[PDB]
Amino acid sequence: GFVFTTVKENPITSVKNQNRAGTCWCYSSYSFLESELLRMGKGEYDLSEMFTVYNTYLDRADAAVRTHGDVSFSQGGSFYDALYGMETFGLVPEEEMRPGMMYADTLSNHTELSALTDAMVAAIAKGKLRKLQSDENNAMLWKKAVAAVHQIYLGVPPEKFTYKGKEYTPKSFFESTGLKASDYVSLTSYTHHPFYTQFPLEIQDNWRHGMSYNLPLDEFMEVFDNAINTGYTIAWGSDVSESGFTRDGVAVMPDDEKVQELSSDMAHWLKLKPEEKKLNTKPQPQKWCTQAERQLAYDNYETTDDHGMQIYGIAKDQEGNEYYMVKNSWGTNSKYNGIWYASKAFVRYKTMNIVVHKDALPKAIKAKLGIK
Amino acid sequence: GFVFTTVKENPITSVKNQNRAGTCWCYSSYSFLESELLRMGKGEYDLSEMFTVYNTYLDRADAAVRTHGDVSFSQGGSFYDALYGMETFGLVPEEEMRPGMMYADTLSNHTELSALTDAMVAAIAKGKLRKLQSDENNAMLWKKAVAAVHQIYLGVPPEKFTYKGKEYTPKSFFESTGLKASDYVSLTSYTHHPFYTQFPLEIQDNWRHGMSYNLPLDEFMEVFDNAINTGYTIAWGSDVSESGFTRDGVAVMPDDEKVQGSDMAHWLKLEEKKLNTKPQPQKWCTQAERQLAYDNYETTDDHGMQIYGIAKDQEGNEYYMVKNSWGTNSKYNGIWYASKAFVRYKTMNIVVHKDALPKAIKAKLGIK
Amino acid sequence: GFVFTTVKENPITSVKNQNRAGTCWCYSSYSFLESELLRMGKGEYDLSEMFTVYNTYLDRADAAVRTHGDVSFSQGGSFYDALYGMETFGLVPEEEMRPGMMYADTLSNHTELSALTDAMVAAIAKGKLRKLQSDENNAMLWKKAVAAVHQIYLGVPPEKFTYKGKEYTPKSFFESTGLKASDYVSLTSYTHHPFYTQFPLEIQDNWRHGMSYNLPLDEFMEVFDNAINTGYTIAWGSDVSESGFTRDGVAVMPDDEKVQELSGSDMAHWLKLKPEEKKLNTKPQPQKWCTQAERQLAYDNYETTDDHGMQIYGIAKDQEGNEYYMVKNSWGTNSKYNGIWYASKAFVRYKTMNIVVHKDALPKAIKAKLGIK
Amino acid sequence: GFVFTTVKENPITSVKNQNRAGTCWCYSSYSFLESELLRMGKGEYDLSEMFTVYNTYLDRADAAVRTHGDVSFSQGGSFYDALYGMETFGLVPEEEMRPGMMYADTLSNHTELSALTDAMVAAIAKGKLRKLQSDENNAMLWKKAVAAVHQIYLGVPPEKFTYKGKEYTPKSFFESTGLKASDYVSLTSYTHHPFYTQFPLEIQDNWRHGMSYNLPLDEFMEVFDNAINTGYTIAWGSDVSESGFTRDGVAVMPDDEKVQELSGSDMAHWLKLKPEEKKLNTKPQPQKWCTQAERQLAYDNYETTDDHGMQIYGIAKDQEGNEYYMVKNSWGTNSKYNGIWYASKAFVRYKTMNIVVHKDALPKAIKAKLGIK
Amino acid sequence: GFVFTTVKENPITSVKNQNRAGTCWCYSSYSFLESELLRMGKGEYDLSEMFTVYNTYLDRADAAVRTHGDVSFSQGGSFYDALYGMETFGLVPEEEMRPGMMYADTLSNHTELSALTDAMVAAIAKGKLRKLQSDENNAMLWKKAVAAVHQIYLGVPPEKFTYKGKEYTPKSFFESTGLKASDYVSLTSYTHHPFYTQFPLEIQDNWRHGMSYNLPLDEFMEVFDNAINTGYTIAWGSDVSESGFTRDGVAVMPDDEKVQELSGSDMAHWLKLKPEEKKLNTKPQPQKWCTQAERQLAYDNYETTDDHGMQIYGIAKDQEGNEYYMVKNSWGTNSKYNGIWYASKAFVRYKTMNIVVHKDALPKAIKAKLGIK
Ligand SMILES: *CC(=O)[C@H](CCCNC(=N)N)NC(=O)CN
Ligand SMILES: *CC(=O)[C@H](CCCNC(=N)N)NC(=O)CN
Ligand SMILES: *CC(=O)[C@H](CCCNC(=N)N)NC(=O)CN
Ligand SMILES: *CC(=O)[C@H](CCCNC(=N)N)NC(=O)CN
Ligand SMILES: *CC(=O)[C@H](CCCNC(=N)N)NC(=O)CN
Ligand SMILES: [K+]
Ligand SMILES: [K+]
Ligand SMILES: [K+]
Ligand SMILES: [K+]
Ligand SMILES: [K+]
Ligand SMILES: [K+]
Ligand SMILES: [K+]
Ligand SMILES: [K+]
Ligand SMILES: [K+]
Ligand SMILES: [K+]
Repeated sequence: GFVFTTVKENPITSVKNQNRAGTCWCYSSYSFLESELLRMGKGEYDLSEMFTVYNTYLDRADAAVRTHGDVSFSQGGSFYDALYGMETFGLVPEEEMRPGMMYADTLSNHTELSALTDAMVAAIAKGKLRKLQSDENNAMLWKKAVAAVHQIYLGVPPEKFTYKGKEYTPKSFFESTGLKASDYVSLTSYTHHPFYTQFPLEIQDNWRHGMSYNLPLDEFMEVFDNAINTGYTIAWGSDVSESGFTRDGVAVMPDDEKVQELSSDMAHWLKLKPEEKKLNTKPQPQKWCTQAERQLAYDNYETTDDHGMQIYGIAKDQEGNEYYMVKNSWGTNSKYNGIWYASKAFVRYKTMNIVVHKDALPKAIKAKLGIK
Repeated sequence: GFVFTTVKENPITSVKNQNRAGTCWCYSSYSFLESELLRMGKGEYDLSEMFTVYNTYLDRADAAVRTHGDVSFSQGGSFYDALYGMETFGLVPEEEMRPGMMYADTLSNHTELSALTDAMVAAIAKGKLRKLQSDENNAMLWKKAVAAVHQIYLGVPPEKFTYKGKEYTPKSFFESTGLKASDYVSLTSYTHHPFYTQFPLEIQDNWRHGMSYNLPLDEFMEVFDNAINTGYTIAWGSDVSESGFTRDGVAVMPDDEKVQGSDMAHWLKLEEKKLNTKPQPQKWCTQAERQLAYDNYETTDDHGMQIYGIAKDQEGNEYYMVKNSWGTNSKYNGIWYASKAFVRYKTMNIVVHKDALPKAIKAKLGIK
Repeated sequence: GFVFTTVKENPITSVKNQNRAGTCWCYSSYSFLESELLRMGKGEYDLSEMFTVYNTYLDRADAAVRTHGDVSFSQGGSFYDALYGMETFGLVPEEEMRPGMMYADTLSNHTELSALTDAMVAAIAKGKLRKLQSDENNAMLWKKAVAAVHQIYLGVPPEKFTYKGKEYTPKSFFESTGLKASDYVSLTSYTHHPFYTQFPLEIQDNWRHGMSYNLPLDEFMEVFDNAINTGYTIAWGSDVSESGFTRDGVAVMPDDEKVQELSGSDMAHWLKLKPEEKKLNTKPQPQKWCTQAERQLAYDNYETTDDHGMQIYGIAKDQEGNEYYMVKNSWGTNSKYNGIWYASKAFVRYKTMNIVVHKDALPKAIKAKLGIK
Repeated sequence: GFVFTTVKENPITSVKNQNRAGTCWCYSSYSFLESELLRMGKGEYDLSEMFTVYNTYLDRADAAVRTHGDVSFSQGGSFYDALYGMETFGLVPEEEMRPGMMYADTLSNHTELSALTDAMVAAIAKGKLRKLQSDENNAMLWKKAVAAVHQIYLGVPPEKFTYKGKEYTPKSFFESTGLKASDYVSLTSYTHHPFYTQFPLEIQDNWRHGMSYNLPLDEFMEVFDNAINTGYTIAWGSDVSESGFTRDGVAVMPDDEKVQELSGSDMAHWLKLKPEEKKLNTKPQPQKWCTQAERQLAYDNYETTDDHGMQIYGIAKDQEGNEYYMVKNSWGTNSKYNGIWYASKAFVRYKTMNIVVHKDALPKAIKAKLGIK
Repeated sequence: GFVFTTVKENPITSVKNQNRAGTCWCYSSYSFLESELLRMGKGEYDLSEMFTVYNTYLDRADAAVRTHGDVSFSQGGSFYDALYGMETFGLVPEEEMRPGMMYADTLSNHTELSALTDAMVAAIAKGKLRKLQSDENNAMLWKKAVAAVHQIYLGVPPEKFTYKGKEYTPKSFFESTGLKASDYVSLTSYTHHPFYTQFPLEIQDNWRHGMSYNLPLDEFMEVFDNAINTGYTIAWGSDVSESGFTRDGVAVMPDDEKVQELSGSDMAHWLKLKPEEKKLNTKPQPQKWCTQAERQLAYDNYETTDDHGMQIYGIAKDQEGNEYYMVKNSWGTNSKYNGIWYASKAFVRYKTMNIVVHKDALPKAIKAKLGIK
């Protein structure tokens, strides 16, 4: 089995549960922003994902209609959706818009909401309508309909609310946190664009076309360690549709060839049970990908924008392999109570993009990117 | 051409315009009920079709979901939808829910509303959802969604309103009119059910399964003349997808063989035959010929109108005076002249007041 | 009828014919770039649209696959596709890749090419494949397949060629022209984004997400006249799906109410009248001058769409003094004005999606508000 | 368990692996033709299936387009595809076109190739195109596209190559083998056509409409034994979608009623016993010996379909004396008998679609009834 | 206009009317066979197309099911369907199974029949059924269903009937005519197969895969004249989806370029004329004479398809001396020439798919090249 030893970890809030909704982009973004508020001495917060999820879906519906269905309308999103959201829509506390409150639950189940809203947006964006209807103030009626249905399943967004004795608006509550979207940068590492430049990742949930700074793979991984070692956390967008990512709290990238030599020869090893191979159950030699191997997986669909999480610490196993400590959003009913251990080889290979505070960047990388 | 002379006509209200919506079932029903209020001495009314159209669509959406998509969800309806509606939802005046007020118009355009609501109802009724969501009061969330979207395109139904100095609710306003749904009967004429019995017509817009009394074709047509001659009007549901039904205010059933100076080989390769422009010999259908057209899709539940009078042409042919709901931009300002032969052949069903029925027919149907 | 008188127009090349392909974005871009070369004293050029169209489709196929089918794969494009293309792929003269040369024609017919490549891109982008195949050099095989099929219908791109005695590559030929993509800016006018900022237009053929500067409508229209009056031309991307845009060389925006008032007919007889008798698009009529909000509504409700790309190169007036922009289309010369269109300023104000001009065509005050040095 | 003893078997080449491609028709045909070359004293050969697979798919795409989609375009084929192929295209050694060489593999994976080419052929054969494009030499452009995509995934067919010191073309290399397609006949056994006549089997992969001689079922089975006993092998096209065809190297046709009686349990208790305790396909059991009508019903009601192509090369017996045919499969050697299957004579009698043998493998009397010299 | 003068014509029966059914293949085949019976001194016959149509559709449904939907199930057919039909099913006179008798008509309207049977065959051939049901005699139940529905719309086929005082069966009535399918050959002219060989045309309605002899185009046309001049008629399967094939009884192949050269207008004045003004199909014009390659291109690129079946029975000339073939159509007599068409020799040379003639209609030299006794 695995025996992990924490090397360094930074403060995080409690593990949340997105339940039956594709809102990991918002839950991980808020785990990140809440750790940012803790680091900035602002205290512990519990931000409402349903508020940002609600406003993001309305903008995504508008994008689908403007592009006549090219922008897909689904539940996913990005870290930039939350950074854009707090500046544009603001923030509200968790108590003002809880998950499941409209259908007598305490956890999200957006299957019916999507079934209706996907059908509505498609009837407009991909239909035969030549002129969409509007009221005397040139307000579109279909936007009212999509907003009305979203409010029925997610709740009504508060215009004013009281939090710890003071009255706020979503905008004024965001201002009280002191957060600035300009303090955060998105980073990635690919070769189909020149290094040290900005490009929008060609993924479906990046329909806002948010930019990311492009770094070489080795410098990309240094930002991870530099952020954790200097007290920062990382918003981690990664591929999790791999055999190494298990339900038992670990994400590893084992070298299948090296494990076969330490065992049975190559012929007998290839007919040993998965329980007998122990590829994802014990510390194994990791495969350290090159920049080209990382690019191939992104080109050939083996690395997709699957899941958003938060990296907040570094740990080691009994054999000395290094891991990143990951805060998931699937509740606490797992081996490590909602915490995952992702090996550095896995993160190097399957990371789509990350968001960190600017001051988490090493001085040399800041200069190469032109960030003051 | 045609030269029509009114033989008798009964009071009607102004010609309305359903415009770009399949809501003729409600517009013709209200033309009928407004003539009924005039006949009963209640004065002139302008009832809101959009109020009943709104509530009918919510019930039709529920019917589609309960039957998992068997009941089709579309814009059409029946005279019974209005009779059931006034008893269940009530009535409001036209001013309280006008057509097009939500998209800066004065006439209906429900194409976008249908595009949205058809997609929503289908996602529930014909989708893969195994458990529909509900709130703490067991109210369905999808019904809230479908109702909210209808209100955005049709308007909010009034809970209270003031009409001619008095405050009303939709229910109390209906009660002030004195209308009773039990005073009205639906009549049809087909042979796939026994005569003088009741059966629900097997048509898509009769999803409420309203009953109709079955009469022989000759006795069926006697109700038409007796109703007009005793001062009543008729809610007329008929097939209008015929070559004889023209946009120029006439509906005729000409005998193609009898009209044929051109030989048969020249006639079958000839608008030039002046078939719908002058008085022609009519095809007087038998009961079996009427039944075949209903069985083979040639007679379908197309359109709802109001018959309010009888007229003659220059040659003495009898016509029924029809009040359509397509506005007044036609040859007779929204009025149609339907020959008795056309009505005999293409009528789906009619609704009249009980007292418009002859006494002998009333007894055969068992109507007190 | 119409009688037009040129007020001022700037030099253009011959009218081209895109024929049966949705490549107006490239033909108008090159009509624009060729006028830029004439203005810069470089002479007359005939740049190959098929070269840029070929390389653009390979990038669009890649965009469709990376976004798993979100980016639609179709024939359209944008002015930025050509501006990006000349910097990335270069330029070749018309003779090196002519339209229709592969199927024994002289004009484009890309219907069969699209039928195949649309089916190919969809099989990859929207299929069930879990791992796309690659060779020993990590090159994707599907990109080789899509590139090979495009070459069979469009031709092989030249690596080297000789033009007027000198040997070139596509890159070195572009460098010999002196064109710079940084000299050109995209402009638009909408209110769903703040004025004097940059945003990518939310249209399907802008899959590269090229930015456009947002201007108020009146300052936006000032760029048109200042560009023409100072000797520049305009790459004009506009909606042409209007009743006022006719096949007879005019694009007008008539006020239906004012024309109805100045005729004996009333509202009832007019709404059931013969369009030949309304003379709405056949003689000078009072124009409908849209507000900023009316322009925004048409873009919001699908009445203003990214339909067609053309070139504005002059200003003209009719017999009544109404001003028009002179438009060079790419539908050949078999029209009333030999491939030239006259679009009234009211039509351009209402139906323009975006334009591309040289930076120096901007008035100095507008340059300052946009932060363009 | 099963214990097999060879009665007679004829020389075969090594077991191949078709991997993730529906190319069993070509791998079995080449196992058959290679045994023919050994029998004819020509030595051991390793013919390239990918060469014949490449050329066959181009002909199948042409057939699909000519019939506007009636001929399905899929990976399958028939023994006649290979016999026709060697006469028309020729033969090349394995080294000149290996499987997987284009996507850095050593075994075939044609899933992506099919995804593209199925989409391309359907866009032409089942689309709305009214006139397909052609070049100056009347060569169809879509055929160029389908060929180019196949070469990207399968490799370039060699025009010339050197094999064991001699230079060949695909045609001249085929001529050096001495093989003749006229030496081989297709045989089947059905009643919806008269016996001792020729008819093309009404199966999808027989889009070339190759003929088969129709024999009574008993005389059909006599050809099997006579071919093996006189030193010939058989190209065996058969249904393998049966419970009796197992992954453990056996293909049996057990009589469910007799096996139930042979166990102590009655009809009720037997029908609620687990399959491990049923032992239907794990030990020798009484076989179901079908009639001609029972064989016809299974072909008529979809229970016998053209699933798989293999090679029968020997006869074996089990511990109880039951006779089996020794089958060379093309799924590699990672099975109980290293890629070899044992198919009981009852299974072969029941589930055989058709066979191909050399003319001289036919008994003289059967050869006379068919009119074969 | 056209003024035609008959050069020679052979006896034919009355013009029939297929009405709303795709049964031209059977009506033209029986017009052909009836002229053969007149030529052989057997008298005039009126054979029932609905009898052969009924039995052909049952076989085509079986073909669709056996090929799991590859063979399309539609109303069309071929001349070989009737030649095969009379040998297999026999012949009955028109009176025993008339068109429309089942739905109170006198002419065919098979739209509803097709709607039902297309859905039935597709539910079997392209469905998910793994085992089709059969009765105690191994007869397929779906074949009973498809046959029952065909009888409801077409009528019950007679087992016995009385004709001119004698009682017949469908088989014995066919024998009384003396017709032999072996007396007739199918001919075509294409280059994707070797000349003077037999191949089945790759067309959807040739699902029986009937063979045709391949002739060079010039020798192919010699059979036309030799058959007519020696007293025979021709079963003519041709493409009729051309601008030259008009509803006014003519089928021409005018050279658009050559007519403009003899026209008074220039190239620019001609390409801007009204169709009625450019008199392409209304007056005798110079014809376009195709090469063998041009004929092949039209078959390859979908411009020549197996559209219509007719009968050629004579040769005629126009006022200017151009040669035409006299064609007996099956669209009734309500046309300019009462159901007769005049097809120029250039049209027949270009748009003919295949023909069927009696063996003795072939020239002696051509008969020898094909190896026909
Ligand atoms: C991690 C998560 O919950 C969402 C799931 C979205 C699923 N949507 C579709 N498959 N169409 N993932 C993301 O938001 C990734 N950015
Ligand atoms: C009254 C009216 O106009 C409708 C037309 C709409 C029909 N559309 C559909 N059924 N989908 N006709 C009726 O309501 C017939 N009673
Ligand atoms: C004007 C032109 O040729 C293209 C046509 C695009 C057609 N697109 C589709 N049929 N899906 N228009 C543009 O490129 C506009 N940017
Ligand atoms: C045995 C083999 O590899 C092929 C598989 C063809 C599968 N085809 C489709 N799923 N469409 N089988 C044959 O070639 C049978 N003759
Ligand atoms: C000439 C004729 O009647 C048929 C047309 C039927 C074809 N219809 C469809 N394929 N849907 N033509 C032929 O039979 C030519 N073989
Ligand atoms: K929270
Ligand atoms: K993955
Ligand atoms: K009203
Ligand atoms: K009708
Ligand atoms: K050019
Ligand atoms: K438009
Ligand atoms: K091999
Ligand atoms: K089977
Ligand atoms: K006949
Ligand atoms: K044609």
